[PDB]
Formats: sequence, structure tokens, C-alpha cells
Amino acid sequence: AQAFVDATWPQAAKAAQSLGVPAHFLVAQAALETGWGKSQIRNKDGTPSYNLFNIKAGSNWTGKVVEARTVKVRVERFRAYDSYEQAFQDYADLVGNSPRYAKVAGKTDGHAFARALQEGGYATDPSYADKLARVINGNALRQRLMASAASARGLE
Repeated sequence: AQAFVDATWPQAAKAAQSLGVPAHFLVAQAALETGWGKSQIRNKDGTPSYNLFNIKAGSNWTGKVVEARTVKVRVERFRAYDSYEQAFQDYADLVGNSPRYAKVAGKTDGHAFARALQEGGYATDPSYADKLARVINGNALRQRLMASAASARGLE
């Protein structure tokens, strides 16, 4: 999971700064969605979709599309990108501009942030906010963020 955090951090930071929320909120969200990178949607040719946020490809999406099965079994159409950078940019556009997500900006509490996404219709699971807040506030993420940093301070 460390490489996932290391890779997503700069992209998350860029997007978080445009969305007005802490960068680790977005790292946490991507981690929850993809099992810290382990369960990302993949193209048939083996290239990843880079779609860390599991964003569906609807009628207003004319980009690359990847089909993936969801839970009996439905085939769902997902957005696909050329990089994590592009995926984060598309996420930033959606959450930053869509009025349904207007409550996201300026949230500095994990649970408040997750509730704002849920209100926008990001996901409907009633436990979504609790589950995402747990990752945001958790020791697992904290340790990985510290490990990712170029600098650290001595105890004295």
C-alpha cells in the first residue's frame, strides 16, 4: 500500500487544493475504493483504467470506457483514463463544479467530508461516511503518510 500512497499523494494534493479539502481525504477515499490500489478496474489489454474513484461512464462521458462486472451480476460502464493524474483531474472537475457536491469544499473533518460526498450521490451505502471517516482518521493511513514525506521532526 505504500507505493499507492506515494503515487496518489501529489495528485490528491493538487485536487484537494482545488476542492478546498485536505489531500489525505482524497488519498483515503481512493484507498477505500480500490483496497489501497489492489482492486482497481482494468482494461482487457492489461492497462489499468486508473479510475481510482470507481466513476461510472454515463451519457455525458465521451472518453475511454471500460466495462466491469458489479454485484446477481451486472455489467457496468466505467470511465478509463491515461493516468492517475487524469483520473484525479476528472474527479476534481466533477466534485469541484457539480452543485450536488457543493458541500464538499472547505470540509476539514473526515466524516463531514464523506457525508458531503454521500449527499452529492457519490455512493448510497448508509455506512459510507463511517467507513471513509475510519480510513481518514486511521493509524494505517497516518503511518503511510508519514513514511511518504521527504522530511520528519525529531522528538526533541
